[PDB]
Amino acid sequence: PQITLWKRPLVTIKIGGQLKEALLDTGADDTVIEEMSLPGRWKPKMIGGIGGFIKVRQYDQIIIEIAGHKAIGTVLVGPTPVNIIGRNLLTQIGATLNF
Amino acid sequence: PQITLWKRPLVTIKIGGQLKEALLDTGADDTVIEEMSLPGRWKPKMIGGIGGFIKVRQYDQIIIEIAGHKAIGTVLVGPTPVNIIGRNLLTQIGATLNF
Ligand SMILES: COc1ccc(S(=O)(=O)N(CC(C)C)C[C@@H](O)[C@H](Cc2ccccc2)NC(=O)O[C@H]2C[C@H]3OC(=O)N(c4ccccc4)[C@H]3C2)cc1
Ligand SMILES: [Cl-]
Ligand SMILES: [Cl-]
Ligand SMILES: [Cl-]
Ligand SMILES: [Cl-]
Ligand code: NA
Ligand code: NA
Repeated sequence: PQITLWKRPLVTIKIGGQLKEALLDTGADDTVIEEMSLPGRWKPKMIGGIGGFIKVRQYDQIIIEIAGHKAIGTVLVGPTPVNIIGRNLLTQIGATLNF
Repeated sequence: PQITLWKRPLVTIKIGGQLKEALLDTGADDTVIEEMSLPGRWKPKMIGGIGGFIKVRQYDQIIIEIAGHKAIGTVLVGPTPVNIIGRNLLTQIGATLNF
């Protein structure tokens, strides 16, 4: 689809067998999801932006479905205020900015 | 242009006769830029980022050129790590997200 930006670009994702709402976020290098369980190995990481840093768990090789498009990549899990799909997964669904 | 997301979507902006680098950010409701001098009155605003909330200064009706596209709108000024062009000005320049 072509998404205009009058409203937040929210989509439905499937991750870890669960459906969630997430924001397509071109300004995020990384995908960050609210607290949830994922299978497999993780490591701790600190990420920062406006307001400072949070501690997250880094899960690698996680399959996700984003508005019906499958991808795989790293997912950071922790106390983010909103689920964000960052560039690491937006590339995999072929997302571009057009003007 | 069509901008892929393999790299950060950085562009040059011009505000108060000064060139700056900024991110085209579909996850930002509003435009937020690093401390600088702007004309006119400002109003208080609280914005929430990945690590919590910060206070910024809201300046309305500011002239800003974004990747060569003229916009006139709201600019938030405060302690952001990176200059961010948010949806308020992405809509003005006719940007869409496409996949
Ligand atoms: C109301 O208007 C606004 C309210 C909030 C914002 S926001 O907090 O910037 N944010 C609102 C979303 C959080 C929901 C827009 C969002 O795209 C920001 C934009 C941004 C902010 C600060 C530093 C870098 C990039 N991305 C962002 O938080 O990504 C986090 C996930 C990582 O991906 C990065 O690219 N990060 C990074 C951090 C530091 C330096 C370089 C990269 C890490 C942080 C902007 C506008
Ligand atoms: Cl909205
Ligand atoms: Cl990845
Ligand atoms: Cl591509
Ligand atoms: Cl505006
Ligand atoms: Na893994
Ligand atoms: Na003004």
